[PDB]
Amino acid sequence: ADTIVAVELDSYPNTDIGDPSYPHIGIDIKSVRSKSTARWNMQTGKVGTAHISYNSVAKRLSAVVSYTGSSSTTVSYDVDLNNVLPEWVRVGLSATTGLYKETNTILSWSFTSKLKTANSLHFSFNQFSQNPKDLILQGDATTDSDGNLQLTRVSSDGSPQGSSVGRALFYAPVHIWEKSAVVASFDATFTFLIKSPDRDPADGITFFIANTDTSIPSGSGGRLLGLFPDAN
Amino acid sequence: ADTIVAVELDSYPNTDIGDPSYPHIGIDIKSVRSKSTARWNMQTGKVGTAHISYNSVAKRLSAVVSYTGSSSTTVSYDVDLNNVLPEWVRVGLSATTGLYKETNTILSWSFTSKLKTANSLHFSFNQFSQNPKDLILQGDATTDSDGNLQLTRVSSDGSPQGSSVGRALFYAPVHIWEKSAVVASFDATFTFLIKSPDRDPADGITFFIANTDTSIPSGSGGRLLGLFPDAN
Amino acid sequence: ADTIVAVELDSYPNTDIGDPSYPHIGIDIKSVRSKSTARWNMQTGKVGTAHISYNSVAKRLSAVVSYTGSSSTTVSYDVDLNNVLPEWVRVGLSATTGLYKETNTILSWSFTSKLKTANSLHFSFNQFSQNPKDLILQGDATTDSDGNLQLTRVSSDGSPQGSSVGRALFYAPVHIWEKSAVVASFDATFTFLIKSPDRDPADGITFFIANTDTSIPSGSGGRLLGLFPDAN
Amino acid sequence: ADTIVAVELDSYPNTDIGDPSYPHIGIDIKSVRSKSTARWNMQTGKVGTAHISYNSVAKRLSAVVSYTGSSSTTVSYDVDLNNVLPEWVRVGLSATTGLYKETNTILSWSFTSKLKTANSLHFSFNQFSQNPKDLILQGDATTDSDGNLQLTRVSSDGSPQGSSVGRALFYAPVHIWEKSAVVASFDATFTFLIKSPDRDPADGITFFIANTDTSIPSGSGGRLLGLFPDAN
Ligand SMILES: [Ca+2]
Ligand SMILES: [Ca+2]
Ligand SMILES: [Ca+2]
Ligand SMILES: [Ca+2]
Ligand SMILES: [Mn+2]
Ligand SMILES: [Mn+2]
Ligand SMILES: [Mn+2]
Ligand SMILES: [Mn+2]
Repeated sequence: ADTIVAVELDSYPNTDIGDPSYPHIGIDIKSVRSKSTARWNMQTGKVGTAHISYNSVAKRLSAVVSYTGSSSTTVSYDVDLNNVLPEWVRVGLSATTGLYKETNTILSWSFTSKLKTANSLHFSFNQFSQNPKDLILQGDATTDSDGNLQLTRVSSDGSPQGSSVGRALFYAPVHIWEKSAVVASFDATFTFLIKSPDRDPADGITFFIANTDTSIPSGSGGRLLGLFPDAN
Repeated sequence: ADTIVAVELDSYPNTDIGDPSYPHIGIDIKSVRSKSTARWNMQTGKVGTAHISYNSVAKRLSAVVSYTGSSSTTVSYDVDLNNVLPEWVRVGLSATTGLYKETNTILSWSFTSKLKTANSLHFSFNQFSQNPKDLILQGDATTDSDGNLQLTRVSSDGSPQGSSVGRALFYAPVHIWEKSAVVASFDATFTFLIKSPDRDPADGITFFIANTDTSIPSGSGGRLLGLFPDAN
Repeated sequence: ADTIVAVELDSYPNTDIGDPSYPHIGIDIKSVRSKSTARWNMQTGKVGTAHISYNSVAKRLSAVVSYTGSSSTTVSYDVDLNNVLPEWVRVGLSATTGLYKETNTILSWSFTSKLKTANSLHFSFNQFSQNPKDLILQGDATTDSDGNLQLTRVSSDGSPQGSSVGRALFYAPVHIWEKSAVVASFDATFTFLIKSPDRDPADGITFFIANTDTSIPSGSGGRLLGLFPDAN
Repeated sequence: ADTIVAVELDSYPNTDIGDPSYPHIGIDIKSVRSKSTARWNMQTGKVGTAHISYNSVAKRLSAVVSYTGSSSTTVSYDVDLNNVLPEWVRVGLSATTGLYKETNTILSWSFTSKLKTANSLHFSFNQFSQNPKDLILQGDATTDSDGNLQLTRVSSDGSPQGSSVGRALFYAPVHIWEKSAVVASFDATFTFLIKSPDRDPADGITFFIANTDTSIPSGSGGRLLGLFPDAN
């Protein structure tokens, strides 16, 4: 199966699969059952920023999510990503809706990888083109006329649909480690719009890094954030 | 056929196809017969730096080549690259040897594309990995144990072979223009090592931008820098 | 006196000092009488973006100004900035109001300088702190509680005042050229808000580069954009 | 007194002031007595690279030092730099020689600061100009004709002198934190040449961040790395 390292903005507490009992952000290391989590004060309808960062000396993966005039949620986990992930990866964004739903809109996505022996890859998407040839679009993910990436299905009045799933990987494989490396790092930012007619929107959004040929595993919908085939 | 925009470091004057009568750098716009050229004082055996730059307001494509303690060669041509190239391109490096030869070694390759409506792609290769999955290697181009990209054939004592050709494109398509754009730019740097047992080394090296599915055209060897099927 | 190279967003046609008879953008080379200009469709009240760029091989200084859903204004002038400016400079933003007025609000300011022999300086101000120790504030320029730089005077209901002038230079001197250089470039972006209760707002805004100890020259108010002591 | 956060490449074990009994790298938090250290296999005469990095979510300051074909030394310390340093700082490089000596040559210095509410400052010095107006040179630090910064005294045959001290701060104050910040980070790289006719060279080199008006404290020579007035 795929190897997944992901940072989840889980809008729906699925307490049956070990989620805390509130909307949380979390760090997922080969399982949907976050290695660590923090409580997230979700402001649905408001534009949120997420930042993710990691270097291989500190070996502490950390994320932060905020909105204008809101306090932030931060989470960190100590892990060495070379003991988890292959040397070549594809990075991407995943989202799902389930029986309950939301718009999983991405307004901007930026990413930096650095590998010293300095090699680097950077990309910055501030408006997603109508045909983004440097993206791999998986499942229901599309771009739209406002230059937004819609990870999960919406209808043409911008109403979100349920039981949906989608992802966007950067086209190019990213080299995040090698034998002779001295130090690797990456950073990642996306802005996002989560809108929902539901009291409790679902299911969330992730930034994620994976084996290069990653794909939406069978059965990974709703709570599994198009990421895992099961909640082990 | 492919659409080529290229910056040539032509080590061999092929005066039969309109090259000036000396080693030159040149700007090629859909033909090997440079739109403009300048004389290049080649120092074979020495590490050279080339820089290429362009923005769509100035609409002046310009390049500069130097070595330590050498004077530089600069060349520029006025052209609008949106009237020449498609909106999505692949960027790359090409080189050939012919009846006469050289090592076409690339020690570093870096590239920045910017598209304002800001979108950007950056990459920086300072040591080319043994299996560069973010490169498309075409013809005889390979990487080697020093972390160099060898565009054209060498033997294991580093001796160059003749009648050779190779290219390296960045894996990801680059978005260099769109309908609604305000301004696009790109920059490009490579360092290179040209070594030759011959009095007059051949044939040269280019940085080049092309239609996304570009490939070494039939018959493009030696003087045609793996770029064009003919010298029209 | 100071040596000024500036890019003007001149909201007020001062036809008595050679301005075209409409709102224009222009490139100023040691004089307020732009070396070249283009017509600018000003949308007062709307957030505008300006981009400026230059490299010393092309030797073409160019600028572009746009707003969302507006067409852009572009201008370029061929000049070698090493034959004009010293090797060490301070870069900054200037604005004035005169008998007629506007808010000269800067929402973001970013700048990149590159000097190859690669040396570089970058800065990016997206919200201007309440006490910006890396800025030199000249004349009436201040920052405000929204994290905006107000180049020219406003009152606390955001109403602009007339006969005003201000500038913001980056604290650090920027090295834009040297003897042994192969190639220098710079880029600059600011976003701005021009609001006015007047039919014809005045006087404008500039990005500018100058001798390191530059200061608001005596008499440089209104139409002289806090830049020149006279309109020669 | 100054507030110092520093990363030391301590070439001389001063076991009388709590240094481990070998050449070490270390993280100094308001004292020369490193909060944490690691053993450093010094290769005097060889060009070394040091990298330093930090973000305020992970709150783990970490450094790595290597040379070509050498294994690396890495060190990390958990600390929140907002509970230690002011909001505005100057960053710099310090070095000393003592009764024993070395050349403290810096071939390149690069630095990135990022502050999200994104503000950023970057600089990259690959050859230090003969008169670096964007540097504050303190004590014996000068630049030289090879475009190297010599932190500590050398004579004109490149022989190092003893009992010396010098520093180089970036001219501009750096904004590394504020009240409303979501996340701050910085990164820093320098390359260095330590040469010595002595069996046991002294005293070392640091990258350091400090109150904005920092200066070489009285008595801070040799083992105190021009950083602290005493070894408390
Ligand atoms: Ca969940
Ligand atoms: Ca030729
Ligand atoms: Ca005017
Ligand atoms: Ca010591
Ligand atoms: Mn969860
Ligand atoms: Mn030619
Ligand atoms: Mn004018
Ligand atoms: Mn020590």
